Amino acid sequence: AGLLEGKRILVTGIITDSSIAFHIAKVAQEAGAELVLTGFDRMKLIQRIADRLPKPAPLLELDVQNEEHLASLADRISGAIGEGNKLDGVVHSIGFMPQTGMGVNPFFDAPYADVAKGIHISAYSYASLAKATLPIMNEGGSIVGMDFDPTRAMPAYNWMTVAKSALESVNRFVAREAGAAGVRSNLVAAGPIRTLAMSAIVGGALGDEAGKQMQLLEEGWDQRAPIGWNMKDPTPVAKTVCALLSDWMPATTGTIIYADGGASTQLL
Amino acid sequence: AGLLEGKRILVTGIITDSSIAFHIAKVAQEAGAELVLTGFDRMKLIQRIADRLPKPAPLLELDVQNEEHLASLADRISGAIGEGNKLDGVVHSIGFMPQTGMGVNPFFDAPYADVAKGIHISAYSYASLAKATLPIMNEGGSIVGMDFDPTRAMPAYNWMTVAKSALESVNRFVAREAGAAGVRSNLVAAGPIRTLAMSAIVGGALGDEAGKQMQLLEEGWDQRAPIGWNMKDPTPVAKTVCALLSDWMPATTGTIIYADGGASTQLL
Amino acid sequence: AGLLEGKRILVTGIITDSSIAFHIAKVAQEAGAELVLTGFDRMKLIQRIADRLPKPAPLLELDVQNEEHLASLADRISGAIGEGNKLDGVVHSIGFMPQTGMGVNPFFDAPYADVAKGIHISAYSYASLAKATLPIMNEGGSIVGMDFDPTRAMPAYNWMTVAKSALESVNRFVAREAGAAGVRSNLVAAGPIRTLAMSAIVGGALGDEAGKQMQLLEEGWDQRAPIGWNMKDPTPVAKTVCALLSDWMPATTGTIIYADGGASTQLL
Amino acid sequence: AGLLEGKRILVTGIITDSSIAFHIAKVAQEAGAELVLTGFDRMKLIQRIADRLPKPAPLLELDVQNEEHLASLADRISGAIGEGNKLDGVVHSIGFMPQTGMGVNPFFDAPYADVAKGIHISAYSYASLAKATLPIMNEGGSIVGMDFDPTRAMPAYNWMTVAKSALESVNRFVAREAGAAGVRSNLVAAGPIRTLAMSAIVGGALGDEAGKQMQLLEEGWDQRAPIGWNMKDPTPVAKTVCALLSDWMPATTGTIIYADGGASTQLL
Ligand SMILES: NC(=O)c1ccc[n+]([C@@H]2O[C@H](COP(=O)([O-])OP(=O)(O)OC[C@H]3O[C@@H](n4cnc5c(N)ncnc54)[C@H](O)[C@@H]3O)[C@@H](O)[C@H]2O)c1
Ligand SMILES: NC(=O)c1ccc[n+]([C@@H]2O[C@H](COP(=O)([O-])OP(=O)(O)OC[C@H]3O[C@@H](n4cnc5c(N)ncnc54)[C@H](O)[C@@H]3O)[C@@H](O)[C@H]2O)c1
Ligand SMILES: NC(=O)c1ccc[n+]([C@@H]2O[C@H](COP(=O)([O-])OP(=O)(O)OC[C@H]3O[C@@H](n4cnc5c(N)ncnc54)[C@H](O)[C@@H]3O)[C@@H](O)[C@H]2O)c1
Ligand SMILES: NC(=O)c1ccc[n+]([C@@H]2O[C@H](COP(=O)([O-])OP(=O)(O)OC[C@H]3O[C@@H](n4cnc5c(N)ncnc54)[C@H](O)[C@@H]3O)[C@@H](O)[C@H]2O)c1
Ligand SMILES: CC1(C)CCC(Cc2cc(O)c(-c3ccccc3)c(=O)[nH]2)CC1
Ligand SMILES: CC1(C)CCC(Cc2cc(O)c(-c3ccccc3)c(=O)[nH]2)CC1
Ligand SMILES: CC1(C)CCC(Cc2cc(O)c(-c3ccccc3)c(=O)[nH]2)CC1
Ligand SMILES: CC1(C)CCC(Cc2cc(O)c(-c3ccccc3)c(=O)[nH]2)CC1
Ligand SMILES: [Cl-]
Ligand SMILES: [Cl-]
Ligand SMILES: [Cl-]
Ligand SMILES: [Cl-]
Ligand code: NA
Ligand code: NA
Ligand code: NA
Ligand code: NA
Repeated sequence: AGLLEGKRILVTGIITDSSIAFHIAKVAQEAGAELVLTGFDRMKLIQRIADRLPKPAPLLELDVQNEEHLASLADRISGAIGEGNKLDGVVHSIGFMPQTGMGVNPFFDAPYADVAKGIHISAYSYASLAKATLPIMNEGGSIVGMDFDPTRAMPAYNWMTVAKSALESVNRFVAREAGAAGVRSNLVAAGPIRTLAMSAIVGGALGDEAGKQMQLLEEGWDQRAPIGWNMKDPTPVAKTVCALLSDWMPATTGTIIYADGGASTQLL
Repeated sequence: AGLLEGKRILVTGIITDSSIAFHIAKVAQEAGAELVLTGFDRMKLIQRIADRLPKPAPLLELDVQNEEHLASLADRISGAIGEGNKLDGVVHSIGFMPQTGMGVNPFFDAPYADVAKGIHISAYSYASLAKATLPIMNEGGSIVGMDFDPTRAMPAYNWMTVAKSALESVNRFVAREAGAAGVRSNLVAAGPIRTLAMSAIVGGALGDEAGKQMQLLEEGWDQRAPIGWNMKDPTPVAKTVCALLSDWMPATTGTIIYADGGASTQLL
Repeated sequence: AGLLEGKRILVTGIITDSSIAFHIAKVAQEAGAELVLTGFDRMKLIQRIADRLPKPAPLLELDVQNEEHLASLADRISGAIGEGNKLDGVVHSIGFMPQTGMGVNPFFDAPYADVAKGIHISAYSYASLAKATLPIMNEGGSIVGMDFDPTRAMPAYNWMTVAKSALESVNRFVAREAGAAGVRSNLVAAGPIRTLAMSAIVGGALGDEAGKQMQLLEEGWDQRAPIGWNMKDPTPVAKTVCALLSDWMPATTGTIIYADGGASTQLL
Repeated sequence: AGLLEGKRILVTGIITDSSIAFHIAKVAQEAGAELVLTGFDRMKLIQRIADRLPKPAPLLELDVQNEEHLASLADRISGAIGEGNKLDGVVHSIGFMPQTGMGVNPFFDAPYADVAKGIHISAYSYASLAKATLPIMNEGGSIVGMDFDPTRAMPAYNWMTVAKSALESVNRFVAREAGAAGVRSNLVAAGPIRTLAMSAIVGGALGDEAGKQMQLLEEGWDQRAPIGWNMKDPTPVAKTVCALLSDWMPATTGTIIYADGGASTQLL
């Protein structure tokens, strides 16, 4: 009798247990969903993390830059869930930008090969993921991507901002294409979440002045947010993704839902 | 064991059973909610309508232009549900614009007294409703208003578009004020819904060319919408409102969720 | 041989020489324009101010809440400039919100009569000004309003933010109606400008903490702005308004041009 | 005594005399500007087109995908205008997407190498162009890019929409970086312009149904536009770019100005 009871959902993007996708996975299972997970590169590390989830789930290798991985993905998912079953949700929780395109490096100093890799992984793969999973998706199903509001420029985020702007545009076209199968596509735009990478920045991995500066951008996010914002708590985000994966927003597609405490809606 | 299990929700705006709020009410009860209804003016007609809902609920009179009605609302809800029980959600489903400000009358020809009445009922009252209900709202509660995407000008809607632009602005401030009580505020932007008033326009009550033109605007909304749009089916909208009333979007506030088939995200 | 050479332009909203419209007027005359000025209430104070402009211009009384003033405006401009000469531009530089709706008063505590007066003067009057002036406007003419970016809620501005959200909506409809006469309509969204009223706030007329807070909001606007922002310098805003009055943006209408140093495009 | 009198302006993007950059060049020279042109690939064809301009101008080869071309660009511009002179404007009028990413090809069927080439040329090069010309730009100077409103998905434009969404994001970061030199950056979002490529589509180069369909998207653009839209007339666009290159919008940066007849501001 759970929100996602009986739903079969692909969840990409787990690498640690601070991963947003880890908590999407956890909440989805606690809501009654059966999952199929995917991981990139460190497959053994990903299996160990995934065993900490409430329930076991099949894990599949997927490098979104790998054409062969994508071509076979739907075949491998179907064997996972059964030749006759189909997915009801797909969670895109994948991002990447080399340190030349995001960090202390000047914005003009990022070579395009690096930016191009970052946009491939972070934006284009939303479309290629949808292309690879839509043939085995049910009608009324739901594809959800993870966003960080790129409406305005900001320090450090740099070319990852540009990738997110691209991802928002891709989402609207995925919505169009998925719509013919009866499948919705949306993004969830989250506030900052303290992953292990994000702590490293507080710890100084890009400079000590930055750790303070970001620690104060986070305090400013909490100040702007009318209901506050706790960056150590990804659970609100995970619940929002499950909201989109459920049957309760059945006419919403091509859009961005903000799970950020309202901070985007307040000037200061 | 439902989405709004045990939640208490004020629902405003029922006048017919084609009313959007009627279907919000019906879906919310089927999802486990217990309601307090409000109605305006034709109180006996509204009780007749309310008797057709899945479950009984108290009906309170509320003219949002009436300061006395508003001042006493929290006390009268309290007497209905008990001065120890609190509200979990509030649904604003109220709009009005005189015929001078919306329809076939030239845009420049609407007198301000008419526009001001329209904006009072349609936008300001989202703030005065929230002010009158927040004292008896629980933490984590949810306030929801009905919107019609006014980002772009359009024929006929005229000053109601301006009232909706005003309402979107009010919602962000309500979000700020409600946030201190741990209460979220959002709007749902619905596509066209065939109410009795809307059928009158197709039936010609504003010119025969407009009924055709209207009938073709609806077919183009269904064409733009990647997953389609059925204007005779308010249920998708009602479900989305309940999605926002639930506990599954706990970090979302001050925003607009589009329940329009995705039509606003597609140019053509 | 200047930007507005030979153009005739109504300029509203002069009350002091710190008024934005005073600098619009001064720049427009230096660019070659010939003006008709309007003023409200303190007519003798405004003539004293108008005498300080580079060139003489007629002053007409205009209370935008006064239907008689508006009905006669085109005739009175005609008598000023000649019933065979037409206007080339109209500058709306008018705003007002009672202290209950903007400042230190709680957002929920503004009575609607006060909000309605504020929206009448600040937003509706952009439509009624345009309706009263278009009969005597030339093809290719330009109507320009002053805006303050209300996309996001913010402290103090409160119901004036809502009036500005309303004004942006009105501008798109004015654009539609003016378009049949070959007349453009746009808004300029300016950053904070130090008027006499604005200095009063820094000087403490709404609390000492607010003056500091205000003084720091201005320093953060200058920090966000990639090219900086000098709130003691209205000249950039006046130039932008003239840019829109000229013939160099002949396909731009219904939009908002940001004269804010770029601060609205940067998150921090 | 022209709008751009004495200004030195780099203009990229001429390939035919229907090129938007051709008309930007023409209007700029007619406004009193001295130019430096750049061309890609068919250098001899570009020289012949450029000789039809009102005044001669130095032409320089520039392939924005060519690191050596970019590194030397400022050296070659300086030799062109004089070792001691500097640019006052830079016009980015460059776009490209392979036929896999824009046209009749399904959206999901575009390989990333093609999308990546299109985003390199169409979006990233706005940043690399600015990086290569800013060292020789004066304070108060202006960089202008050409945009096509990608806020909503649309048929055919497909991955070029995504590139434009990326370009809008890049523009805001270029505004940030250029701001430290005192240089503004903006985009002009134009309505459809009948280039030779665009006529080919009307002529059937991608299918006859499309030629009618686009011919009717253009008639719909003219209908939405409150002041109309003439796609055979790029002069309004060119004038708008010159508006941004002038001294008259000196506090505008990071933004998009719409030269589209107002069509983006109207729903229908
Ligand atoms: N952390 C935040 O504050 C925050 C805020 C808003 C949005 N987001 C977004 O949420 C998503 C998840 O990021 P996160 O913060 O959980 O960090 P994360 O490092 O835990 O997750 C990113 C994931 O991307 C995967 N990935 C990278 N390259 C890949 C490839 N070639 N193929 C397949 N997978 C690949 C990694 O394996 C990893 O699991 C990203 O899209 C990110 O942009 C994060
Ligand atoms: N019908 C649509 O196509 C559509 C689309 C999008 C949004 N909406 C919005 O949905 C909401 C509900 O409208 P609807 O379409 O269900 O029509 P409706 O006529 O059924 O509901 C509007 C309600 O507002 C009430 N109301 C009017 N004046 C009032 C006052 N002074 N005090 C209190 N209540 C008052 C009426 O009694 C009525 O119940 C409105 O806000 C409307 O703008 C409607
Ligand atoms: N000052 C800023 O920081 C700032 C920033 C952005 C936008 N703006 C806008 O610029 C415009 C000009 O304001 P300002 O800052 O120059 O202040 P101001 O006080 O100098 O100008 C406002 C004008 O509105 C006039 N006005 C008020 N009620 C009127 C009525 N009933 N009829 C006619 N005119 C009436 C006043 O006489 C005054 O001349 C306003 O629309 C304001 O909201 C101001
Ligand atoms: N034509 C329209 O309807 C329209 C509408 C809005 C925006 N725009 C934009 O206006 C700009 C100009 O396009 P146009 O319509 O004038 O067409 P066009 O073909 O005349 O111009 C595009 C230019 O890009 C250049 N280019 C391509 N690859 C290049 C590279 N590697 N290095 C350098 N230059 C390269 C070509 O040489 C050409 O001059 C583009 O950015 C386009 O997206 C066009
Ligand atoms: C300094 C800065 C603006 C603070 C907020 C964070 C939020 C954030 C977004 C984001 O997309 C990511 C991310 C990017 C790529 C791969 C994995 C994760 C992140 O770590 N953090 C981005 C950086
Ligand atoms: C011609 C037009 C654009 C067709 C679509 C409709 C949608 C719509 C919105 C709306 O707010 C209402 C509405 C307004 C006031 C009170 C009750 C309902 C409506 O009836 N219809 C609005 C008019
Ligand atoms: C605290 C706050 C955000 C600082 C910036 C200012 C900018 C501003 C806008 C504005 O519309 C006005 C204004 C309003 C009504 C009449 C005349 C002028 C203003 O004074 N100041 C608005 C208030
Ligand atoms: C069918 C469609 C939406 C009609 C409108 C046009 C407008 C348009 C934009 C545009 O960026 C271009 C373009 C793209 C790449 C290189 C050169 C030019 C174009 O030709 N035409 C784009 C295609
Ligand atoms: Cl590969
Ligand atoms: Cl009353
Ligand atoms: Cl009156
Ligand atoms: Cl190279
Ligand atoms: Na806060
Ligand atoms: Na459709
Ligand atoms: Na700055
Ligand atoms: Na038209």
